[PDB]
Amino acid sequence: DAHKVGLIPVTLMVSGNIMGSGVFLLPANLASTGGIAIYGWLVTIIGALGLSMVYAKMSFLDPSPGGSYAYARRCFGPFLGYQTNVLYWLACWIGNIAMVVIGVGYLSYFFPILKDPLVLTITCVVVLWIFVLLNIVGPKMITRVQAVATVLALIPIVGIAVFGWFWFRGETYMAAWNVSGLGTFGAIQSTLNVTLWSFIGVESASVAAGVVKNPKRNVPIATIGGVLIAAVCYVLSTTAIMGMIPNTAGAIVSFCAAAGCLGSLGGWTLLAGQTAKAAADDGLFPPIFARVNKAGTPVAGLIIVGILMTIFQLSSISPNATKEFGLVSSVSVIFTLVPYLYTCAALLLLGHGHFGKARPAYLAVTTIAFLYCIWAVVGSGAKEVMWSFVTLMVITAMYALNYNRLHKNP
Amino acid sequence: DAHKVGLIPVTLMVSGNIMGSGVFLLPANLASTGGIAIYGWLVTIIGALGLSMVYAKMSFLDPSPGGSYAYARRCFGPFLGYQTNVLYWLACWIGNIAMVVIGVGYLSYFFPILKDPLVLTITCVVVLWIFVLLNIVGPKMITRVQAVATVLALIPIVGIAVFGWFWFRGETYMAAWNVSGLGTFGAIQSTLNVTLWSFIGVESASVAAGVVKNPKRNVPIATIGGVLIAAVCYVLSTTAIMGMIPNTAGAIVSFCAAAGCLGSLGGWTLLAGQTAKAAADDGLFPPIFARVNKAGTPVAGLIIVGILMTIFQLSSISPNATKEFGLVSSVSVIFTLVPYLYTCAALLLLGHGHFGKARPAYLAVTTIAFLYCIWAVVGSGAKEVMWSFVTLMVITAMYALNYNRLHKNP
Repeated sequence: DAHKVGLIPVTLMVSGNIMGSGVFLLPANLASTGGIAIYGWLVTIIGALGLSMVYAKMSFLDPSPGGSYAYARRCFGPFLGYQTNVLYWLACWIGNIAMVVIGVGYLSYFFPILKDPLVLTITCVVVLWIFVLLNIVGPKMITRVQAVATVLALIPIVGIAVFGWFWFRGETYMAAWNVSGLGTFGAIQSTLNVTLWSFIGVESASVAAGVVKNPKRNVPIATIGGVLIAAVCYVLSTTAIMGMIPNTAGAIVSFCAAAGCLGSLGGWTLLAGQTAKAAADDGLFPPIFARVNKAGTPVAGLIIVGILMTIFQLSSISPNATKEFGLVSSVSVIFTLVPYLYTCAALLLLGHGHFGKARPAYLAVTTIAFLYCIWAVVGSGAKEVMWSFVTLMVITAMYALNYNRLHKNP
Repeated sequence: DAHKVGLIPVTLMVSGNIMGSGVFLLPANLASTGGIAIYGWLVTIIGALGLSMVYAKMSFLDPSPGGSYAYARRCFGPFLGYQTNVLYWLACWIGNIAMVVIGVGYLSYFFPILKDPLVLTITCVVVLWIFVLLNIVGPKMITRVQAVATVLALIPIVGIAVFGWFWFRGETYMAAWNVSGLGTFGAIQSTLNVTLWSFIGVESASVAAGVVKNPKRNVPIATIGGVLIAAVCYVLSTTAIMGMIPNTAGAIVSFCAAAGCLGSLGGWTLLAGQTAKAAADDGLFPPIFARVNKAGTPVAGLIIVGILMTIFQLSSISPNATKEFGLVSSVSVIFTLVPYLYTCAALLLLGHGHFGKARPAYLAVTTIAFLYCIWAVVGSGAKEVMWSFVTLMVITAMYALNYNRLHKNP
């Protein structure tokens, strides 16, 4: 096949969701803190690198298609998989709604503008659909748009990773020194309280599967290249930091920012098409998506993410906590952990005895991964996690709707 | 067999844990509120009655032995069962530690007394073991002690359910009328915020199984009789309520109170022996308990609940939130829901097509039950639930320790 992508457009998507909506936001998240505190970054890159590897090498066995759900289909796979999915999908779709509200806001001024009344909402509801459609074109199409836009946003970031280096200068950061974060002990958790909840997505490559050239070769390479890119970009970017705290060409960045979300939203809906229209096969959803207007893509699927994505989009017009941490914008984030947690489970009970010897190694990196997945949750909105819980319980109750599976029965 | 109990000592245990540690605490939990507000009770008794039935008729199929775990062994049954268990057991044991600290405090005065320094803790650590041992004698023995003590505490409660009736008198409660709770809408949730988190245990009869005469006949009868008893006692007891709010024979009650916890702790450890030393068989824990010094009982088991129960007991000496809601005393309570939630799941995917026709009925009462289980969680300590979550995630991670199951593999 050839209308089904290739390494370089995929690793760009993997780097491109992770990158991503968060960078033009990170430093200030660590300025009201609590900044530098670079340790925070050392921990998190270790953790996420491990998570990237767990996936990297779980897809290297069975990819997938989902993924993060095939796997959960072998830490069960029914109930646990249908819930791993519902709860994932249910959090790629939800994510966008609060992703655009920001990416349009990177254009708040500069053409359009406007960008204030019912106009941001109605402009945003329009953009969502540009991408639903760019996928009905795709998928080889959306990843293509995607690769471009994210490279456009590499302009600035890796503009500083080398150009920014040649600039500042220098001991000013040393002036800002550490502190602001109250001592090593616990001041790391200012950075781990943000460096962490913005490194999500390492799944995407293990999530494509069907829509990548060779899964068994291209997919891992993708997750790893993507993450490594993401990590490095992260570090060399939030090291351009001298002391400030109060929150011509500069225009190219006020744009190359919404440019990261031009490619993003596409990638992310692409995954909400897959990590559902999948489970809509293997077993159940219910489905529906399907139905797959021939030659790939789920016309039905992404078009339902449209209707849906909208309906919220124009009620989070508007309040819901009028930006991130929306008590509903963040829950779609905690959600995505449960799939990470099960991916880790599977990357072991499917290495039954590993389809690969010399284990004392793997039995390690996945334990890191468990830690990442767990610690992320542990430092988090008390209300905002309790909700993630009530979700699961109702998602389960909602195998009233599915009253027909099996295993070990009367 | 005959050293393995019978209906009347079991339904007494079922009523006797549920009863139980909570009654001599309920009214004041609804006086700082928010009292009467009797609706709260109408809702909750419906909900719990349904939960009692879900169990009542899940054990009527497969009992069990656990139960609440055999069942979760068929909403999976591996991972989901080993977690349903860990999380249950891990919450019968924990529960006592904060159960005695109160039941000794019902003797705070009246012999011993003392009851203040390291004396309550060291007196409490002694009592725990009286019951560990009374079970190594049992189980036919502990349920026997149990039946007695809980009947001793019926003296007071159903002392008022009839004697109390002949007393007060009368329209005074009408004087206290409703209110204090701010309007029907949401004032019910003062009562449902306590009538609820004190009706736990309806499981116990489905939890015994092996240690009851006929499971298929005695067990349900037990859950239902127990709960009905518990419900009625509840209502006719917190209706002796005229107006008060500020918080010879009277002595018989200051004792017949710690008398409810003389029987309780025994019953409850009995279940932490079962709903583990079970799963220690069927599949994994790891086990260990076993080993079952012949003729029933798990000498090893309850003795480990002793060591364990202690170790906490003398660190919650002492603070931990120095009474209920201990942010660790309550989490052992939220825990117990996940087993309720899965019991409901199973009471369906094992009625695959029900081993019983005329379904529109059952498909109902279990939906109530889901609501009960879910709503209980939803109104709850934001921190205290987030913890229940992090538990599960680590319990799962902890099938690093169990890296050998199966279902649908490479």
